[PDB]
Amino acid sequence: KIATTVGEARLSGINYRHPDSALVSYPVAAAAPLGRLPAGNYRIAIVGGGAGGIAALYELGRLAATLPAGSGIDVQIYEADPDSFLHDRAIKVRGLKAGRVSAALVHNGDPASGDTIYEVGAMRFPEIAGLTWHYASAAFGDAAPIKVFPNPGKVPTEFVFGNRVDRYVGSDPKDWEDPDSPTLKVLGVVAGGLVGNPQGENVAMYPIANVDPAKIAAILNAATPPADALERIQTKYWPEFIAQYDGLTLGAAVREIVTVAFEKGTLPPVDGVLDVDESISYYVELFGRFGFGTGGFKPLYNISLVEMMRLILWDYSNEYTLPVTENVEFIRNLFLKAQNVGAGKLVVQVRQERVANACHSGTASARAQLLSYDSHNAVHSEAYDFVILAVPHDQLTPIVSRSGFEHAASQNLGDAGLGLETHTYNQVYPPLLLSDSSPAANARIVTAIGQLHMARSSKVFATVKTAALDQPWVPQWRGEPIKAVVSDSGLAASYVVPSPIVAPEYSSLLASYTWEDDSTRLRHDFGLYPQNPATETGTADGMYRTMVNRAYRYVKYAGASNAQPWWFYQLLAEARTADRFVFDWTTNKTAGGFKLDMTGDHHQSNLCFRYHTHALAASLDNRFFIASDSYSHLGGWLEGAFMSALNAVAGLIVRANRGDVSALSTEARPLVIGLRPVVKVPAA
Amino acid sequence: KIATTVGEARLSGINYRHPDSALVSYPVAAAAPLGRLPAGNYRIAIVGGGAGGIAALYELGRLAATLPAGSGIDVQIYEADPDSFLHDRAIKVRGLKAGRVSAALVHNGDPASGDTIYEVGAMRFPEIAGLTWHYASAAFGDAAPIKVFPNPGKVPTEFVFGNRVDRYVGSDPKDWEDPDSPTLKVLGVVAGGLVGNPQGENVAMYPIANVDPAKIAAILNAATPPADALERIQTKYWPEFIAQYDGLTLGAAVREIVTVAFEKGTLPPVDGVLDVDESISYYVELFGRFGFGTGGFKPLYNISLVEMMRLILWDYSNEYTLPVTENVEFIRNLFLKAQNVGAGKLVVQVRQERVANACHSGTASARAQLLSYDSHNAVHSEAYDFVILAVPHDQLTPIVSRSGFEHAASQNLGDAGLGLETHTYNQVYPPLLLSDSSPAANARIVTAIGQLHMARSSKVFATVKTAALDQPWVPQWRGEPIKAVVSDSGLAASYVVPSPIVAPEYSSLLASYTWEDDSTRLRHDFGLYPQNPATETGTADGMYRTMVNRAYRYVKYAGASNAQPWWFYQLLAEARTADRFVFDWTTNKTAGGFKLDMTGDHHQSNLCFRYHTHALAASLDNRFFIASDSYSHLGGWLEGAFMSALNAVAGLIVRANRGDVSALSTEARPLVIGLRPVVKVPAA
Ligand SMILES: Cc1cc2nc3c(=O)[nH]c(=O)nc-3n(C[C@H](O)[C@H](O)[C@H](O)COP(=O)(O)OP(=O)(O)OC[C@H]3O[C@@H](n4cnc5c(N)ncnc54)[C@H](O)[C@@H]3O)c2cc1C
Ligand SMILES: Cc1cc2nc3c(=O)[nH]c(=O)nc-3n(C[C@H](O)[C@H](O)[C@H](O)COP(=O)(O)OP(=O)(O)OC[C@H]3O[C@@H](n4cnc5c(N)ncnc54)[C@H](O)[C@@H]3O)c2cc1C
Ligand code: MET
Ligand code: MET
Repeated sequence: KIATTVGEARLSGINYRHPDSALVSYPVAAAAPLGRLPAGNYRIAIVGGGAGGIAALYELGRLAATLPAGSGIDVQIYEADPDSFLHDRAIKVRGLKAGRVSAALVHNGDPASGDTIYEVGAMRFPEIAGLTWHYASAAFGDAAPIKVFPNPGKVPTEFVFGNRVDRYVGSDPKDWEDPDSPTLKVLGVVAGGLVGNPQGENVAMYPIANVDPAKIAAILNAATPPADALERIQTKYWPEFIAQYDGLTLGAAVREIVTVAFEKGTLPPVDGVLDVDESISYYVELFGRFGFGTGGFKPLYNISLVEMMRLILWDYSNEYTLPVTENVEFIRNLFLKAQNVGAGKLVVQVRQERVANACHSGTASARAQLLSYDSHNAVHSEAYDFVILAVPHDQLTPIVSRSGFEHAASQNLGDAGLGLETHTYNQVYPPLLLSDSSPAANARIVTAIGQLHMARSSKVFATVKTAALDQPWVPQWRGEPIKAVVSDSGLAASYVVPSPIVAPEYSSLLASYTWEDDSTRLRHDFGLYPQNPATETGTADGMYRTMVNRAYRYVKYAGASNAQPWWFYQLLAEARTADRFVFDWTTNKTAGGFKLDMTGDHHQSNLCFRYHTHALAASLDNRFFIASDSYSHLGGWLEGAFMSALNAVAGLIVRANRGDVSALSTEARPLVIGLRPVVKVPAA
Repeated sequence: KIATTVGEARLSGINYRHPDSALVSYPVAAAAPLGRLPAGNYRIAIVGGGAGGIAALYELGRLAATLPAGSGIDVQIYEADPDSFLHDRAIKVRGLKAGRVSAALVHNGDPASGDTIYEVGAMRFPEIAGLTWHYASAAFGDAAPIKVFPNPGKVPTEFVFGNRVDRYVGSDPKDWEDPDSPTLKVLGVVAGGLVGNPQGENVAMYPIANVDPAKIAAILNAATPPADALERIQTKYWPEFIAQYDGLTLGAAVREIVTVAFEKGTLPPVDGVLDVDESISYYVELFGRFGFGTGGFKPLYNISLVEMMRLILWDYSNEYTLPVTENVEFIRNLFLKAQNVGAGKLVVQVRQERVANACHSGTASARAQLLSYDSHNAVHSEAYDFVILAVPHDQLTPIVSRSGFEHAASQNLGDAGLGLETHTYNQVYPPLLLSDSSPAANARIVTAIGQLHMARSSKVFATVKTAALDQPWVPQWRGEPIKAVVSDSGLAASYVVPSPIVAPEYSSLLASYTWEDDSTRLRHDFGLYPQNPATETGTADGMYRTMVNRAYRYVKYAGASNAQPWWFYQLLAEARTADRFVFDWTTNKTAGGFKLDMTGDHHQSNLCFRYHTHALAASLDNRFFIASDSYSHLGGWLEGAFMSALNAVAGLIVRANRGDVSALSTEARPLVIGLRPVVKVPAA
């Protein structure tokens, strides 16, 4: 039941509604332009040219094409990253980034004839990521081919935790080297306890609406559900799940599930010899390293159960590639499509400038101010009708948090501590303006943004001949070499990905893709930050040798007399010397890879997700919207950035229409009215 | 009531027992040598010359002095840090480190006449840290003066969160600028809920033995508790607390407490406009930035409630300085005292070598093997009777996890991925040998160690004239300048500490002391890792300007209508150009600052804490002990390192006596027998 084209994936997920936005299918809302604007010549800024900002630009283009003769939209897009595709009309990165969609091209002097691509950020896309595939269809067409991402379990995989080794494909014991594996048994216990059954008895530990999550996922994905059922999920049942479980970590939930299974006898004592608590702990940690289909979630054990449950409902692990050589092409293509679809009514200019501050000021028609610095640190100020702040939360904080929380007669804004020039604004209000009369409302949005959790992440890459997989010491599953390795060696998750520039001579050896503490533990060895090599011609050889050295472990396989050094050490050492690489998102200006919510974080992230509803408060007249995966319930997915972009543009339309929701299309209106408003007073 | 000398502190905490070791006061155990050894000439290694390793050395010296004529102990102490005090027998660090006890001396060319000291690691010591003050008396005498550490609230303090500003000293509202402050109300709610009352009614939300923690704290600190009370805590009531609450984060607990208080009306809606969950979240986040006496615990919100409760029971925030110019002096003095107390029966040699591997091997008497590399990267192998591994968990992992989990005929150990020379060992068993028959048992200890959580931390320092505090632009409160700033600016916690080289002309401006995500958010700006400057003659000016710039915020105060840039911006910018500094523990080889347990981590950390009980199994030939704050229930405190060292030496005594617990002193026996054993052996 594997999808083979963009269109097949698109249609698969077209219906799916996430539990915090259960009254709308975002793909359906995005099918037609989101609404209508009054006649005018608008001046809009988008800060950030990543997935969020470019999707927002695309939707603005669609709106622009609907405007009457004499009307139009001008967009200034600010993009600070010198490597952005926006500024481009051995390891090469220049022109190959669109924020956290980021490719590194490995070549030997001629970039048009490369060896492989490292996908440094986004790489694998859920089947039911309906908005993702909607935009992929706009970019590439429905007919374009897609492939199954080679996740652990999708290709032959070796798993190592402590003394346990497994070699497997999927979850059918017939496809496991050891069909009696305790790993496969604990997977069944934890999946049963978290997901349960779509039919029959409820067996999950943490019900939603008194039933297993699998049953709720089928309603959220229904090709037609009760409207009433969706409303009750939105307003009652998902909120009640949050109230109960937002304070429970994933790690705690796994331990509860394993404890009950152990007490029932479904899981036996480990070795026959560990005591009760040691056995439970062993299983918790074993599952921790194994995961849900994308490698161990041990490093993610501090996320709320609520956050994990979003991913469960979404069947997140069932993922595909894009029909591209480099994922940045998706975003580049959407940028071009935006301009095409505006039909001449959208004009776009790119600024290679870092925004330092946003505010509302003055008494002119355009009051939405941006203060920015160019690549030689010259200051620039511009006023706009509307602004979309399409940057993740730690990048947004300095822009929105340094102006205070209420009216100020005058402020000299900018990066004065850097020695840079400031600019005087008069009659100043915060950019994220939730009240004329509460500094606390203005402070709540800013403080929430600034305390969202950016998960840490890093990727270590090298280039290897694909034929290295045919060495006699590389294990096989039914004649196919092992191509994914999930391990407690410190590397966490490793992938031998065939080059997309093509059977390819080379593969991208994703030696280590780490999250959270797994990333922290490596970071001292990266050498140069955020990228080693920092130059096009260097190689991160010393760093990479420390990764090879982590793999230099004696591994015992069942039936063998003695342990020998792990074969995967030999595989890593087969990578060529040149083009060894690490990128540390943690030491990038993003301050990490992507948002993941901790216990208690729902209320912070959800405030951000609902922020665009400020447009309902007509007199407030707030001109700023936010658009990033940080302002979604899908941090770490293009789907989240795209949802947030859709929210931002929907809100912008309502604000341009002075609070009138009838300006949104029928299908888009629930983007605004299906959420609890962020402004209680005034109503609207 | 305030302790004024080492002896007064020592005596204050002499009886205190931690809840995971409730049967024993470690200082009482340590009052005499821990036990006796058979006659012999012992060859022992200590890996690591930090607080754990040196306290272990001291206790081995105490033991050595008791040996008869012709007997003795030889210790090889391995210390890889080139800046260790052990290898020394503008910003200078050479010779000023004892692991995470780490000083930076600021001077102008003559290091004998410095300006100030930056305490880069340990700096503030709880009054009831009884073992810390026990060793401080060994090093300095009881008469040595100590000072109250200038924590937020101990000195005039400014607190900033969102739109909220407070200026205060203490918890008496008479000395808050706003006695009606919401910050003081939430603090009182969160204290009632977590700590409760030492007398009368129980009001706390999370009881221990059905009573408030404050009541249990008193029992744990009592010279003579009631009969059976400590046993019941140890075996019943504290285990039951863990079973209930080890799956609950601190942040979740705070929100539960706040929710109940908001529903009761103790905490009002924040604005005329914040809804229920918004007001609740505001108070949770307000308290999160304020803290318990040492700055905001928001970054620590993912710790288990169990871990916070340990700190509550210990009154952890009531802290002092040591009687030194640099805290490294404490560890240096202890090292010299170890040699003195050995009475010529302890011989110590220091090796400037990095240990790469430990194992048991061969057939000779001394079977505990260490493989190391010197400063020329030449390999060394040495065999010992016993080894104490006195390094934190991420540094221990490569040493103990790469030899598998059962017998191997031979292994070529070492850092082969680095291209370094290996050494062949024959008849090899893992170093952390919990079982002769169960790889899973051996895997549980290794995998536990490798998955402990090392909290991230960083410190930004500069040098400022103390007289800067007397400028009209620095606020005064209750007769003194503000000297502590706790803020949501990104800096987290800031201190203006008078120089200890002396009123002093200079102060150490600890501009930012961050934990966890607060540290992550800054890390991209550090420039050089782990230390900027990397040289003695440089200054981290560019880095520091990014911190000054985070302080360039317009702050509205009650006392002035026109908000201005935060005064603290001016103070930070008053620091001199030279000697600006950051140290990032996260990018140090420790991979962070210190252990803090997440939900579920009790089972891992407590396994480590109990590991030395392997000595009870006489048939098990395990020569290795561990000694670090990572293997304690006080990660982030010298007390934890010292407790773990006491455990290690107690276990070593029992192992050297082939399982005979009677070889421990009466007072030290419970260090082994008061814990659940990690190996099953017969009763009594
Ligand atoms: C390691 C990693 C793995 C991932 N895995 C997947 C995956 O497999 N599948 C998936 O769907 N998603 C994945 N993601 C998530 C995906 O990459 C993001 O959700 C998405 O790219 C974020 O888009 P955004 O617009 O929110 O932010 P960003 O991509 O961060 O874009 C923001 C843009 O704003 C610019 N900018 C920032 N601050 C300023 C400023 N002050 N002035 C001007 N310009 C500024 C930046 O330079 C950047 O181009 C992954 C990401 C990472 C890092
Ligand atoms: C930012 C920070 C703040 C802190 N605040 C306080 C505080 O105010 N009060 C308090 O009581 N405590 C505090 N602590 C905690 C205190 O510093 C530690 O508990 C204690 O110093 C840890 O001692 P240790 O022996 O466990 O480990 P370490 O200090 O880490 O010492 C281990 C030693 O082993 C060496 N080593 C490591 N690996 C090898 C190897 N392979 N071969 C050879 N040598 C090796 C290291 O170089 C090091 O010298 C703080 C620590 C930090 C970092
Ligand atoms: C949020 S899940 C982790 C990040 C990313 N979506 C991945 O699959 O790697
Ligand atoms: C564990 S609490 C945090 C580290 C250290 N004890 C401090 O007081 O800063």
